[PDB]
Amino acid sequence: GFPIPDPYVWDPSFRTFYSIIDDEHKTLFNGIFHLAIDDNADNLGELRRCTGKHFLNEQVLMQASQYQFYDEHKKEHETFIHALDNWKGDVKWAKSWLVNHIKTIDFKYKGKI
Amino acid sequence: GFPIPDPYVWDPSFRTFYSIIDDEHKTLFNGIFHLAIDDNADNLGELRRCTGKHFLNEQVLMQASQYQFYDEHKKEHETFIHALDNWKGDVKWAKSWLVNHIKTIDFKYKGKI
Amino acid sequence: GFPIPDPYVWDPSFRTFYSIIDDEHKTLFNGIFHLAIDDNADNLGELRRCTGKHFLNEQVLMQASQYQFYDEHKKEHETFIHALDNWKGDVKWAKSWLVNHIKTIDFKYKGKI
Amino acid sequence: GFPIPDPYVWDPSFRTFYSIIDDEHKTLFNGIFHLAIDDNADNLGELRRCTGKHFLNEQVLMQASQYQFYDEHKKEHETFIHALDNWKGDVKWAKSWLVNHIKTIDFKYKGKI
Amino acid sequence: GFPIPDPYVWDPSFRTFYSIIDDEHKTLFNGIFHLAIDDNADNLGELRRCTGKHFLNEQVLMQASQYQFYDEHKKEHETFIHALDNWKGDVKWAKSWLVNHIKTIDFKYKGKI
Amino acid sequence: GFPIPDPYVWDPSFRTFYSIIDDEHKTLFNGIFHLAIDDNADNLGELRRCTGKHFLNEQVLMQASQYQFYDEHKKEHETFIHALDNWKGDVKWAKSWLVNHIKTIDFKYKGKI
Amino acid sequence: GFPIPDPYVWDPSFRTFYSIIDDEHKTLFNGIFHLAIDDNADNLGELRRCTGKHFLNEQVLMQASQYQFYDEHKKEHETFIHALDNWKGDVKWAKSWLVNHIKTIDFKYKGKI
Amino acid sequence: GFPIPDPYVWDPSFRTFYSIIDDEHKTLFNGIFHLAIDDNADNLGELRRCTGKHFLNEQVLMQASQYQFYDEHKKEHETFIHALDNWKGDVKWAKSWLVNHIKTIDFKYKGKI
Ligand SMILES: [Cl-]
Ligand SMILES: [Cl-]
Ligand SMILES: [Cl-]
Ligand SMILES: [Cl-]
Ligand SMILES: [Cl-]
Ligand SMILES: [Cl-]
Ligand SMILES: [Cl-]
Ligand SMILES: [Cl-]
Repeated sequence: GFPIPDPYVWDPSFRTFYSIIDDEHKTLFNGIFHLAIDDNADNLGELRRCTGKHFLNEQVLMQASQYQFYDEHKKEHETFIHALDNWKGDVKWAKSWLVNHIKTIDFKYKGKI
Repeated sequence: GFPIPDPYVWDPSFRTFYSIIDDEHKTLFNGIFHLAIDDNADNLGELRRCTGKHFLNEQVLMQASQYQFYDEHKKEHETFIHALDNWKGDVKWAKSWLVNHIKTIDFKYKGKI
Repeated sequence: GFPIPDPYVWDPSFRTFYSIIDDEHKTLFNGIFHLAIDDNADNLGELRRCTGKHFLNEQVLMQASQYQFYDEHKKEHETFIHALDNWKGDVKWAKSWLVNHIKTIDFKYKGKI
Repeated sequence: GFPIPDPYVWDPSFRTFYSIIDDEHKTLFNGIFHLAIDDNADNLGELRRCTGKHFLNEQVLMQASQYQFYDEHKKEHETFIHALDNWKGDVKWAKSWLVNHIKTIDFKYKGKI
Repeated sequence: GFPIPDPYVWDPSFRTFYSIIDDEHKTLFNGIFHLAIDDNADNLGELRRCTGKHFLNEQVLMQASQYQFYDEHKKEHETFIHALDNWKGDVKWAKSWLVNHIKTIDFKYKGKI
Repeated sequence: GFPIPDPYVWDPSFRTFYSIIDDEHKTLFNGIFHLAIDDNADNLGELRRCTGKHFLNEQVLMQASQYQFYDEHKKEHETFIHALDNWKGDVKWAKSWLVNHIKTIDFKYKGKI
Repeated sequence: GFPIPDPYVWDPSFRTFYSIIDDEHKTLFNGIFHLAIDDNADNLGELRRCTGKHFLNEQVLMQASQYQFYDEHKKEHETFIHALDNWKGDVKWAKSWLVNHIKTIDFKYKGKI
Repeated sequence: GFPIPDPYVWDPSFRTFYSIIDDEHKTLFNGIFHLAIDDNADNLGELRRCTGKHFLNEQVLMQASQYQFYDEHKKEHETFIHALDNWKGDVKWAKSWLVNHIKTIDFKYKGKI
């Protein structure tokens, strides 16, 4: 139930306070931004790379402090990846998925990892 | 059967002689100290992060030398984490758990990792 | 002479083919994007952090293969940092500086680092 | 101007939001805590090690994003190290130095490294 | 169906644009090159080591971005390692296996890792 | 069937040509050397630490090039660790076990890792 | 005085017994191989990248054990880099320089790093 | 003043309580042990590599906590390296130098790094 940024770009309200994580989030917004303009293989691949890399890195930082809610978080990550690997062109869904994942799921680890 | 420090702060008698481990132990004492003053979600979270991170790191150092009693040690770690993840406000228990874990369990790896 | 993206966001034409670098570049465009909306300390600070980090990381990568034109490149980096640290509110110049630095200066290290 | 903690221990108001930094800061408070009780070589050594390590690590993190006020910060660090290396037993000064260094100098790098 | 280089050495048409991967690929060509001249134990071992190392490293980089087609790729890697470990002297097969693997299988991860 | 050095110390005939491995092997001879003079808990602990660490490190290097005979090698390592963790005082057996392990089992990975 | 490989490719007689180094050397031979066929910017770039990286990595390894003849070695590296950066098309000189650098200069660090 | 071990081998009395350091110290005793038997280039080089690496590594550990007596310690290291690089065969001096360096100079950093 959060606003979908237009243009679809990362903004400080999505800040987790983990500099590296925030920078990775910036890439995810950009990847979706282009996918909305030109929904092709190249743009999907850019997003897919940045997404797989971010999710893995974020998982590693969560594991570094044995984050209590890692298991549920990882399943969320898997659902988005699955959606990108069986891409049906729903850019609006992806836009809202990333917004909600960061503000509701990623925010849960604030001060815990 | 060891005395519970008052104020609850790390002291040299808890020294394992592994500088990094000793520095991480200092954070667990500080975490329980505040939890005892204000037993809220923020302080539990600080203790939780430091505890999850310390246990993981300490486990990595033990596995680096294939510590003989790694398994039983890891089981102790799991018990405290589980207690913190199902916190019922028994600070006195946590205070004694940490003191005893370090002096009886952690001290077992002295010179072995 | 290169067109200035509007909205000011990274796009594939800026690709250096170095995954890490391209992702860091996406963060610089986003930094300038918000600076253009609200020219305040927080927005400049975000850009300043990402810029300082990216330039250093890029320099380290260039140094890793003893990049031939490292010195000239470093001097360019210093100028942007200096501008950011003696900020006068010229967002138009910053937008132009980044676009031209990546496409003429960064592109020069393609296949050399 | 800030209150000197009693007992002299780290607390959440000193939070910089960098987990490694906050954890290292906890070790410095503890180091000074014991110095005040027993002003001896061993207690000074513990603080000296934790202080030398923390300052170096924090400096490296500031350098990682080419922190704008690194030089002034480094000069502050050298002043404290110098006092520790030419110790005259002024624990009251040390207690105040650390409190003020974190809240006025360290707090300056928030969101920039 | 690609041409088998003669002499059997790495050339720019095999470029993946990942510097470290391309440099490891150069060692595989050199390995097969000598096995073709003197199909003995020492040359098989040199190739085996560089192949074992490259496949592992490439696999790590693929996992770094959770490469979508990692499983089928690892199965390919396994097939060649299996061949090298039960070596019967079919140099011509090894020559075409490497050429085809890089150009059809490795090329699939371009821009994805 | 190799000679058992007397004094029990590492010598160049044990060289694998991997500087770090050779250095770790030197610690193993020294550990057994003292265990022969004073077969106590401290000396067994020293050897055990260096042994667990060397075996893990050596296993990591073997895995780095997916060493062909890793499995059988690891089984040998486990046998010596098991003997140290269920120590019955057979110093002569440990002396010959190490000498033979390096010269017949470790030597197998020469040029392959 | 050493024979110049033809085709110009690395061979076991150039082995230093350092896995990483030898693998890097293989890239240098391949780089000069193509330069000899087509003396252009891309081929010189590929060799320049690999040469800069190798020389740096080798220097780091030499420094790791504080190699006694590091200075004389570094000077030789600078001479080759200088040549590549002020390229005049003398592929024959480059072929001979690399062969002789490895067999007379690199071989000097055998067993010392 | 300290007794020179015979056989010249590391023993527990030389313990600094830093695992890595202690293991590296074991390689230095072994290096000198063989030099005393056969004072040749191969034995001097083994010791030299080990000594150079140990000294550098120990210096890196000292610097990590900005060890207070780092300069005086580095000067000692250089003294020994110089002797090894201008070797005149005084094994007796070398045996005494290492023993005294560890027990008087190295011991000074106990609990400080
Ligand atoms: Cl995200
Ligand atoms: Cl603990
Ligand atoms: Cl840039
Ligand atoms: Cl501080
Ligand atoms: Cl390949
Ligand atoms: Cl062994
Ligand atoms: Cl070379
Ligand atoms: Cl020493």
